[PDB]
Amino acid sequence: GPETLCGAELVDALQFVCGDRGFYFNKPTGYGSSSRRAPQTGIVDECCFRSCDLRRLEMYCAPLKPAKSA
Repeated sequence: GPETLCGAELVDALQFVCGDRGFYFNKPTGYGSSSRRAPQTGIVDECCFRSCDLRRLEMYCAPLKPAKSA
């Protein structure tokens, strides 16, 4: 929700969600082929205003064997 996870904080969030286990960023991107048009919400914005976290983000951290609609 409305709390700015920016720079270090967004890395920290993404790292605990996937990072240390796995990763593939959605910068403001969509996986495989979709452009900087915030398709999969858009990491930068979803983090640095919307709190990218454990139940808000994993869908664009690494959706692997752990894959979730949050």
